[PDB]
Amino acid sequence: TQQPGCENVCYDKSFPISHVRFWVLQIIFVSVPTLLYLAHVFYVMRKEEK
Amino acid sequence: TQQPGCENVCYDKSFPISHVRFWVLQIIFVSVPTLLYLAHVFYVMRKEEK
Repeated sequence: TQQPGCENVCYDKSFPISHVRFWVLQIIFVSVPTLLYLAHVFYVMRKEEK
Repeated sequence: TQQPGCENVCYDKSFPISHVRFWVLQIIFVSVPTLLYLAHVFYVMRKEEK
């Protein structure tokens, strides 16, 4: 097309969110509960020590 | 502007009819009655001859 700004809106509509950033968000969300549990177990060990 | 076709419509709106063509139409319209009268007088002379 020759329409100014058509490429921007068409890319935006085609890709509401990039796949790579979506996957980064997914892996972060998957990892968060594991880190929470690990730190909770660390605090449990701190309780055990005292 | 960068909009395709904007120049065409803007020129069309700015100049509904060119001044030169408008003046040509005006002079033709002014001349027509004179030519009609001249040819009518020519026919009147043809009547006079016969």
